[PDB]
Amino acid sequence: GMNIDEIERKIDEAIEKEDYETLLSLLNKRKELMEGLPKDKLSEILEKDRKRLEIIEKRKTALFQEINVIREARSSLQK
Amino acid sequence: MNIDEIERKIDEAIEKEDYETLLSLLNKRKELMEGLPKDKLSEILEKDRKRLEIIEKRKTALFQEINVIREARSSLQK
Repeated sequence: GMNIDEIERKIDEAIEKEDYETLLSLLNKRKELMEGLPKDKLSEILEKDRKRLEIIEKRKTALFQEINVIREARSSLQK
Repeated sequence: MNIDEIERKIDEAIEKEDYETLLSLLNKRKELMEGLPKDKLSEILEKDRKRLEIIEKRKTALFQEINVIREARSSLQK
């Protein structure tokens, strides 16, 4: 099966691609490995996950922004 | 810009998913609507119904992308 280093690499690749469905699948496979890691490896992954969360939150807020521009455009197109 | 150029650019902005330009264009178009012939106005209104269907589908896709992100966020917060 896929090792922790490969999974982590692919997780970052998926985030860069903005492929959130594949990100989910990867996190679900990673879930199995988290308890067996050495303490320092787990710590580093958890810190990186914090940075990964920021990246996807940035995108989330940007998607809401785009939806609000669409709502404004609708005001002229509707009726 | 004349009406036919504004209309063309509206459809180009929708295809490019450039909603700020779309909004900009629609604001520019408002000035011209009152002076149009009846048939031209009828054509534009029917086109707007179809344009709105396109952006509404886009809005649905954005909310679905937001939902995927929420799942990923939950998974990263475990």
